[PDB]
Amino acid sequence: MVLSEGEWQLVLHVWAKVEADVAGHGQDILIRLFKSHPETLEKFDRFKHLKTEAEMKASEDLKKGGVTALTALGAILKKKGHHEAELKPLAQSHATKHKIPIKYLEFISEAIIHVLHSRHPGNFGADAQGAMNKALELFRKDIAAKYKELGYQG
Ligand code: HEM
Repeated sequence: MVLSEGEWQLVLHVWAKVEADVAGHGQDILIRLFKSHPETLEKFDRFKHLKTEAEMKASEDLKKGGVTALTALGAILKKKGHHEAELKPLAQSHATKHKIPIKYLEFISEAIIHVLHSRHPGNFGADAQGAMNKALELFRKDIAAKYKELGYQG
């Protein structure tokens, strides 16, 4: 698929707001994912044990993982579609080392969209959400094709 430049602008305009507080957004998004889809928390051996939202809020490792995941995603979006090198190491560790199903990447995309909508209503109207959804479907479709080359799902 191909986003137009106007779509990339809408995505990079709300991402510039997320980058004012990367750790806070990282926490919100990982907690929204785990509450909504608790099976995904089993994939993180260093968190697994967390039982409540309060325990998640207070975990410095979960907050670090959020910053690590958002920073890598931010670096992919800033490429505007030219992200093949960035995607290679990321597809290899999520398919072979962590074993993350494409479905889980759909769940986090949902959690990202939920959090931006709550925190940034004025920059995340319908056209900006449509553009972010397109950018995340592009990311999921390029990662799924890599998985398939790497010997996982496809
Ligand atoms: C926007 C999507 C995602 C991005 C950009 C992302 C990025 C990363 C990055 C950069 C790391 C550190 C290096 C590495 O292992 O490759 C990481 C580790 C990890 N990711 Fe993700 N990830 C994404 C989605 C997910 C999802 C959905 C899950 C779980 C359902 C997952 C589970 C993990 C696990 C288990 C690790 C190891 C964490 C730890 O050992 O500290 N990732 N991810």
